[PDB]
Amino acid sequence: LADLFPGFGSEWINTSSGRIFARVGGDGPPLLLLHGFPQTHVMWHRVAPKLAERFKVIVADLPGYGWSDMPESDEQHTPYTKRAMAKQLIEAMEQLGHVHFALAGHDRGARVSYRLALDSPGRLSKLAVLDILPTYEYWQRMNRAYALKIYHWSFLAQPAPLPENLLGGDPDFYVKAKLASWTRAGDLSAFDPRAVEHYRIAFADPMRRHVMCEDYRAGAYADFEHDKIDVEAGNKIPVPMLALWGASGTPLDVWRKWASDVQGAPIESGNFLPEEAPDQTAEALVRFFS
Amino acid sequence: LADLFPGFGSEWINTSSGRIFARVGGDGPPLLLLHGFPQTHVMWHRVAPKLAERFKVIVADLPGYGWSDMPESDEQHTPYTKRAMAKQLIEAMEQLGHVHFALAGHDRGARVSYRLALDSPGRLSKLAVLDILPTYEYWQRMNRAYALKIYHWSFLAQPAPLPENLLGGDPDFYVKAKLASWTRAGDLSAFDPRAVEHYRIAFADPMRRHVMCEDYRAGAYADFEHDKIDVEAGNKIPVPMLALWGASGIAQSAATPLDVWRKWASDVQGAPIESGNFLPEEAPDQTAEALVRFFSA
Ligand SMILES: [Ca+2]
Ligand SMILES: [Cl-]
Ligand SMILES: [Cl-]
Repeated sequence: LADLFPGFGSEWINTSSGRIFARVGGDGPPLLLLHGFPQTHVMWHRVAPKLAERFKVIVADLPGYGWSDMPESDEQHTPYTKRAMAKQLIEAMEQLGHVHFALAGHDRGARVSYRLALDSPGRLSKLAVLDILPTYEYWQRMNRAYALKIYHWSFLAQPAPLPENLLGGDPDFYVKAKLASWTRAGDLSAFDPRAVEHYRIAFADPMRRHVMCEDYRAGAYADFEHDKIDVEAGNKIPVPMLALWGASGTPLDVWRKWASDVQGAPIESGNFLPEEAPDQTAEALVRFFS
Repeated sequence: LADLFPGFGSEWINTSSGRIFARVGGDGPPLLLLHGFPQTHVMWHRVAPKLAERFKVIVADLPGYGWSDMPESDEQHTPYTKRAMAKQLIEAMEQLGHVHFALAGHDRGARVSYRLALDSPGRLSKLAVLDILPTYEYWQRMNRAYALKIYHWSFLAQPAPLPENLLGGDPDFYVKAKLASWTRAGDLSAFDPRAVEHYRIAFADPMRRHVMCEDYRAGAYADFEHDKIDVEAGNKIPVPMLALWGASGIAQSAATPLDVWRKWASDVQGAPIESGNFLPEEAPDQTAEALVRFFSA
């Protein structure tokens, strides 16, 4: 497995739920970067250097993903809910002395991020969310067309062991197919092969696949109900925010229902912005967080 | 594999789209029985002998299923659309000299059956649909709750090879868990083990799994569109119809099924039966009786 973060250290950070792995580089204001599915912290490798020109950049594996430890789940999927993941990453950040920080997330990491902002806004200076709408909004949309497009939201959320059993036969196919599927190009040409190797090795472990299914189970159930409470309360995130999304993968209208200070923009890309459009993404983030 | 229809003959019936395999028994008015997913004709094994006391019963494997031939599909999944399957079965019945016949279908076969009724009502004297609502009705309702409860409609409809590959590592496990899951009790006790073996052997063939995915791809696309035309146009089936469904099955999970069917059909009766989604196996005596009574009247 290649080292894709020149000038970054490697830390295991203790929490009450298990270790969080991160790569850590730069100096200046702290900025936490959170990946999504079916990826690891490595997805930030094309943008984390430009950010580390200005910031102390902490590139963390989500609870249960990558090299982070895997807390034991329960019947309500609790450690893999975005509320619980957020709490665990807040504890991790406190081990480094960071109690007020900038945050950018992608895909499931973006879900952690906006949930963290909703639950504990005082922890964040500024928030960026990449390639998502709120969980609740995806579910509200979920008609025929959306059920076909984002079938994995319902498939991965099926009770165990249904998706686990299917995934075990040829996991390398499935993960590579998802990576390719969600890009504009429809192939793996947007990704560094060494990055793809990281994602494949993680996905090859049954215990890591189980976590991903627990994440999607939470997304179907507790995450949705948590979001529904905020929508019904009319709670909006107060933290200055940026929404970026791949134009092939409005979203600003949606976010304005969830956040009182939000700017954003499409970038021509599929759903892997930091790898498909690294310069544009790095530039939008540096300019937003600076 | 066991012979579950002791005394019935066989037929391998030619059509323009490939052979249809059927068991044939009894004597009297003609009655075609059409299985669904993930089954074969053998699902009728507990009701067909009773029906054969009153009817000439034709128990057919759907196009692409069981021992029927597998036509090569195309980009629109055409041979596995219900419209094309219905045309194919009409041709098979004409080979037997049946141009006007009774029809009962279960699950995908039921979907063949109502589409047949909408496209070619002259072919049918009476129609029974078991364990279903129209395809259009399932997609119209597909919100979060339903997407989570009937995930396989969207999973199996993903572009090839995604479901095919997922299914190839341990196909037995998947099919057996579906058979059990869809019953009232959640286990395989409602099935004759010999029937289950027919189902598992079918599912063990990758070509047969491909067909099942093409069937669901058609269900997501052309079948939905065909249905949409009918319901937007206000077309109803004029053929006298019976709708039966298991009280624990999905047709009733967020619908009143008779109310739904009355929107699609101008002369429909029906009832629930205490069962999951496999009526002819879970409640064979009740199902047999309801079918004999409806088709005999
Ligand atoms: Ca002939
Ligand atoms: Cl620590
Ligand atoms: Cl019975």
